[PDB]
Amino acid sequence: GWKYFKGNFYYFSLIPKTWYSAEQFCVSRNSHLTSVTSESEQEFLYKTAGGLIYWIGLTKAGMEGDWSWVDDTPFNKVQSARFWIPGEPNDAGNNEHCGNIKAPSLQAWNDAPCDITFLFICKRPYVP
Ligand SMILES: CO[C@H]1O[C@H](CO)[C@@H](O)[C@H](O)[C@H]1NC(C)=O
Ligand SMILES: [Ca+2]
Repeated sequence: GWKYFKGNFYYFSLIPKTWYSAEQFCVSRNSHLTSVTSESEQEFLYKTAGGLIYWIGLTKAGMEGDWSWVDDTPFNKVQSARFWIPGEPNDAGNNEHCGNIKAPSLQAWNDAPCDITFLFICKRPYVP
């Protein structure tokens, strides 16, 4: 049940997993938890999510706790600012080092604890 959008296939899971178990599942299917690199991709993702919470490829990297994409897409702090829910990321309990799609809006992302289980979204490139 992979959905096709702009050169990539996407898997919206039916089973919830911790952030890392999710990523491992994605990697087992030749994919990664999804990156988000445009307004149109964000829109495709939150709309397809239909108001449910899905882990995406957001996770912390380096000593500074900068956000990064697990698929190694460079994280663009400037261009991604409009994608977080107002007030996020907020590192609640100093233990929110992974990110999910939460609100059905362009401002969709929340940081949550990595060990919480949620549905998840894998992204796999199509290579002709
Ligand atoms: C009450 O905390 C929840 O909502 C806040 C924003 O109010 C979020 O910042 C926070 O991450 C989220 N917690 C979880 C576990 O998802
Ligand atoms: Ca948060």
